Amino acid sequence: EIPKPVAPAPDILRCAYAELVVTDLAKSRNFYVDVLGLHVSYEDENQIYLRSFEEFIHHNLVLTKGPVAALKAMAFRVRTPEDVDKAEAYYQELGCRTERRKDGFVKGIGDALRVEDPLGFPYEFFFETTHVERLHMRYDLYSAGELVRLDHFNQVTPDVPRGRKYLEDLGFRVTEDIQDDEGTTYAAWMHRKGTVHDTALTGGNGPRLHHVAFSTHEKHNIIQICDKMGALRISDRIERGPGRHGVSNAFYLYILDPDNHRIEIYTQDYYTGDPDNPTITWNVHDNQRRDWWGNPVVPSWYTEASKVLDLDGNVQEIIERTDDSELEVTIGADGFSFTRAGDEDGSYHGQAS
Amino acid sequence: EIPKPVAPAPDILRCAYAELVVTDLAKSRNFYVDVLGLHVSYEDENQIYLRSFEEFIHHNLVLTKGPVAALKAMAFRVRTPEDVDKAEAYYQELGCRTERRKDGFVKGIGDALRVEDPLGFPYEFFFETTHVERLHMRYDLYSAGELVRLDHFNQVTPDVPRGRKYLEDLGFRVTEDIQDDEGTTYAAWMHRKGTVHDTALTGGNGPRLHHVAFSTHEKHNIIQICDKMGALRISDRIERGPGRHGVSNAFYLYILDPDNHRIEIYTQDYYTGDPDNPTITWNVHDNQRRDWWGNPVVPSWYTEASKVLDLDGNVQEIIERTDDSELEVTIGADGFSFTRAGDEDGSYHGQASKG
Amino acid sequence: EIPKPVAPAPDILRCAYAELVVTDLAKSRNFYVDVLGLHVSYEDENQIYLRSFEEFIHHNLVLTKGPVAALKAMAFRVRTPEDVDKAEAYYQELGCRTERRKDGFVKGIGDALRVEDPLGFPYEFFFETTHVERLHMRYDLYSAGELVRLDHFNQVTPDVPRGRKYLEDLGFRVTEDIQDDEGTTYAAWMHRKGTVHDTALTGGNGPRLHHVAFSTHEKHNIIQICDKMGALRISDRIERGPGRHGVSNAFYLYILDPDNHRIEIYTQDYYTGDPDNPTITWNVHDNQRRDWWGNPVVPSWYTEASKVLDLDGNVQEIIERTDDSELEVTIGADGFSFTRAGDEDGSYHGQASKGFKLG
Amino acid sequence: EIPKPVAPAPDILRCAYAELVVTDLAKSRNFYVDVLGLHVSYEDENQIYLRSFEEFIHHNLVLTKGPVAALKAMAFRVRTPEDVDKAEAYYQELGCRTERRKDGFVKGIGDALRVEDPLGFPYEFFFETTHVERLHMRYDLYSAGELVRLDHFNQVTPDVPRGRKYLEDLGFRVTEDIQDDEGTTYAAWMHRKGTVHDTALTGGNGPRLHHVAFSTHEKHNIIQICDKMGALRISDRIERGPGRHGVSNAFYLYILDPDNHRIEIYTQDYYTGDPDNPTITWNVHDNQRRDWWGNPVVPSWYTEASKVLDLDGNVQEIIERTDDSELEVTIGADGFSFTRAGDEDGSYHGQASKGFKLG
Ligand SMILES: [Ca+2]
Ligand SMILES: [Cl-]
Ligand SMILES: [Cl-]
Ligand SMILES: [Cl-]
Ligand SMILES: [Cl-]
Ligand SMILES: [Co+2]
Ligand SMILES: [Co+2]
Ligand SMILES: [Co+2]
Ligand SMILES: [Co+2]
Repeated sequence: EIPKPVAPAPDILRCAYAELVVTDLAKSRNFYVDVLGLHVSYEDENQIYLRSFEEFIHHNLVLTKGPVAALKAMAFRVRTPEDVDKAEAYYQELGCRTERRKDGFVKGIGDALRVEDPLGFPYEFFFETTHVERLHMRYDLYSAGELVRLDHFNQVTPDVPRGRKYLEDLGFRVTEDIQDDEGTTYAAWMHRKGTVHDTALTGGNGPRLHHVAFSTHEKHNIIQICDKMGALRISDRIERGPGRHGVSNAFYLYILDPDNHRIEIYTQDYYTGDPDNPTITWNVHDNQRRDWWGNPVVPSWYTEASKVLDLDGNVQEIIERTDDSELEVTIGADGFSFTRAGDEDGSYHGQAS
Repeated sequence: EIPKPVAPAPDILRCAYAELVVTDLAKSRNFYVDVLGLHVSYEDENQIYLRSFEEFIHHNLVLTKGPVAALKAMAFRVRTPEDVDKAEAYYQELGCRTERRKDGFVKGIGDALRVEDPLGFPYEFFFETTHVERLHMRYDLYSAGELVRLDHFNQVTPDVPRGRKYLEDLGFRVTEDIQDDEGTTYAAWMHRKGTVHDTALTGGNGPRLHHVAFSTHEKHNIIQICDKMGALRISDRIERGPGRHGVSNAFYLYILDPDNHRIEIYTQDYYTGDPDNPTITWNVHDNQRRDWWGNPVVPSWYTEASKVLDLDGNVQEIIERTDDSELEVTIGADGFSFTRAGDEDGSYHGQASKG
Repeated sequence: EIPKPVAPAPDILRCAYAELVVTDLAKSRNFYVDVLGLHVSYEDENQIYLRSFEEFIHHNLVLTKGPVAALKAMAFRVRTPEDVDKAEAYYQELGCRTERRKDGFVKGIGDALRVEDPLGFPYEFFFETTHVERLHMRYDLYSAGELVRLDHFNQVTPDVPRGRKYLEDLGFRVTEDIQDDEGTTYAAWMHRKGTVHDTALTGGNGPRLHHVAFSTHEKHNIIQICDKMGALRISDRIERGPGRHGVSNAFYLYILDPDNHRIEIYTQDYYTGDPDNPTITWNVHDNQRRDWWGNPVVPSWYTEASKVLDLDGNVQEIIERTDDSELEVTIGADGFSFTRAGDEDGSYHGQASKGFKLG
Repeated sequence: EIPKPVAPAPDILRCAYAELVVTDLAKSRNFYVDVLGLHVSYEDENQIYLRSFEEFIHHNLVLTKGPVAALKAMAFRVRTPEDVDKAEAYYQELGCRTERRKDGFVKGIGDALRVEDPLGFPYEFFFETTHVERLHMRYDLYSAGELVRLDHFNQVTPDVPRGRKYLEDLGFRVTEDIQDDEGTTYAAWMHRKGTVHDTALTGGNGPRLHHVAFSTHEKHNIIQICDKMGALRISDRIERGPGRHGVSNAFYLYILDPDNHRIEIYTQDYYTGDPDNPTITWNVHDNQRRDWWGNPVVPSWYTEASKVLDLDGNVQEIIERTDDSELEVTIGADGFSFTRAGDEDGSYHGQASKGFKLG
């Protein structure tokens, strides 16, 4: 019921950066630079611009001081300058509020379009960006926990099929999803760049930003982040993991920044660039779907997420999911999960694993 | 309370092997050989003798068919044949039951002494053992989850200070322990070979065997064991982990064999061979003591453990711990743990960490 | 001098598979299945079809028994069935010999076009392929040296700029290259799928196939391949490495199969999918350009490569390189290389790095 | 030829530290601290005291400014204060020169004995040492290339059996060695702490110090050291490696400090603490004995090593090896090596492996 525009979709290359509003810039800096080791592309007293080890565009993350912590923009790079015009015509046809700035919203981005998308998320589309030193061989700077690329976003929205069709029309291809036999969709993963995803939809009250994910080269780099957080006596900011995912097959960790923005560290998913890439559907009751090793998913992972802003910088009103809750059907009083389909041995009932 | 003998202690080198009684030899073989990739030194219809990738002695694990799953013997190798005579005299002086066989209790071990020790555990001391092909460079056999050495045992016993003193007289050096501010000791780790431990004491009803631990080379080898168990749809046999330990600083995993015998996979602890190796004491309420990342310890890890047999093959009676329970004081209804000492933020009241 | 056709280029997704002719199918099976752990999708007395751990198309490697070991086809998957028609019209405009088979040349591929390309290489274009079980979570099968994807081909050709221009018109984008200060190009890397490359051109007498490359997840997986070859006492089949590449930044190893076909194992290069991805040009005398740690490149790496076949199955005639030789200008008696540009300290004159001369 | 004393040998725990004389303290600091990431326990204008990630004694490496770069002392820790007295009586009975300092030779060491041992090496024995913060869980400091322990020394001496017997009488057990079928020993490895070695003897002119070795946790840590040296454009200081050893089975790398002192990075050898630990003998012509993958050993590895000092601080005179040279018999012009014993295929005659010859 989000209508497909007659205007052609912009050609989206990949997720590129997120602008997060933070309440204490210095404490956010400590987390993203001193703990996590992201690289400074620019900073002043209002903003810090950060990039990953292998990036050549200006930044992957912008931290902006503001009164209420929230996602301000999730940005996708498009293939040509003309694609920003296409994005503008496309969202205007969808009836969405748009704002175009020929010189960008943040430093190091040129001509850019921000929109309040049909799911209430602040999307940005741009092509032009200031190139910086690509640090991919700067092993003199490489951290034991080095974050090497921006991998994806993950959005909480109440109606997953409705959002999925809209992103499919935008050219995103679904690689994996979670469903049940009654026909409810709980989550979907979709891509442009030929990894498992550039964004994903998690069923829940929204719009809220569930997480931003960075990749590492190897699994030991993720381990090191946990080990460092232990040494810094901030292990209470490790929310979930480390683990192996079922969906995506990636090794992963979820941690919480000082404003409780959730960051995923992620590595070693698989190639999805062929247009007939096989789509994998998991049953919501399969206890290996989210953590392959069957470790339980903490309730906060399902219930907590970041606010998102509209184009005026005000928090978007939240719409409550009416479809079945993944939390309730798996770990709630009436929920259940299995290790082996149809086997009570290794099943969990009204209880997590 | 357990007196120090006048007789000299045997010079113990290291933990060497465990004999575990198992109820179904085929299912146990499938776990230890097919799932975990241990190497068969010998087998027949009653027993399977298994060794790790870098071992040269006959075995690190003997699976013996029997009617009740249990630990039958935890064996330590001693430095010389005369040390087996010393062990016998030492345990005689302690008034323990002993049994000595010049040709061994299990295949590939020679002159051996088994004892019912003062804590009710079946200990074996031996020197003589049949050498086998050391597979340490057999990369044609190397598994992505390869188990490379036997590292330690861990014993459940009701009174940790009492056991600790006895193990110290026997020559084990305590490297780390867990205590509280009220005089209670909850666990201790102690060594002969220059790693964090060869055995360890966990406070609880006992004697029971908490686990046997094998090492891997690298952390990714432990991750692969988890990944393989997922692919085999036996992830319900992963009990706890993977994680980083606080105590020992080792990367770890606990899994359960077909008879619920607990196996730890362990890697990358530190050198303890100097005699003034600094001893580390953790507070029982420190939520980074067991898992450094603050992940919760499932109650089964505290409550479940394997039976142990006496020298007649009968199960040892269980004596209940009267000291405070590590489970109850940390994750029970009146339990408590902290992330930072004295900080309410990141503390847990009456429940386990991580929500 | 290869002109840009008026006909549209086919939309190529990625490299997909190679067909290698092998002389002893059993010995080749031992290497690829028993030593390297590739997964069999089909086999019989004549061919063995193999795939990597994360693949869903039918195969990444076909071993075909034949009298003369050679590359028979390097295959690229195209985006749609109609792109096979575009490939056909494109190479016909180029004046190249083509052959179309609606039911494929090898099992598990459908409608396919093979061509003798302007550099003399047998390229295949196809869309249709038989899907197989994607083994990406089959950790019960996973080996300590697991090969997880097909990454690229590497082609030996005498005139690199000529070939580079042709591949650019086909839609490949150059990511890295090696040149000198007086305008000679020694090598170029170029991509479709958003890694450093799907194919690459190495200056030398050609056409010859330099190597086929497979990926691993981690660097330790590459180390294990070496360790296993030592245990199997075939360490003489380790040609070069393991190392860190300069060009591509990937961890690597080169090994030789029973017919001397060269296989590279490769991991952890970077993303190139943005259309203004910065190109990187290295100086040929930079001793960190091929091995970042400065380890010497063995001369066989420069001189030895596989024969390639035409569409009749006959060996393509070799044409000699007339531009300067990378081997000669870096490690030959009149060559040189440097660690730091302009610094005599850490420079090597008339010999390779680390203290060896050429055998 | 070196008699076993009647006096009892001191009980040696392990290698503990080396004192190296360096010519430019700031340049040496840049290598050991900025490049390699060792942790500073103390420094002033004359010395730098350094320790590894998991150490609790004061240091593993003392860098001492002086006019001539050299090993000044290889230090072993003993089990008790009374073992220092035993060391003094033991070496006095061997007829060696000894010097005892109740408050140490270097800061953070207490009562210490230095000796000119029968092979001309400056050994120190001590028990007392200042404990420092053990940084084994300080993951806030941990480097991608972190050196976690001091593992061993390696000594160049002309007569290996002569030195091996003396070290055996001192309590070291030989774990592996290299010999040929004609009675020559080329190298021996020997331990106290239950790893492959605490010291080792390499046949050549001596006394000279071949290297000091530090361990890492994982193989990727050694890879990162290489990668960092590339990024710092000091790849010319990577001498040999990275590799898998045959002898010791450890993953390894050799690098060269500013005064050319050789440092090995090392990981994942095996347990040797049992008294009947099987002793492994490799043949000197086995091309997998030093590098398991068959990579050639550069001539500098055989010919270059650090000077060692006597107790007066003067350089020890070098005695020439008369036994056969490992270089000459393996990679020399009349050399030979094999991949598979008894197989001509994969054998090397008068040259090194993998296409190289002596520079
Ligand atoms: Ca001979
Ligand atoms: Cl998940
Ligand atoms: Cl624990
Ligand atoms: Cl290269
Ligand atoms: Cl060596
Ligand atoms: Co995610
Ligand atoms: Co344990
Ligand atoms: Co290549
Ligand atoms: Co060494």
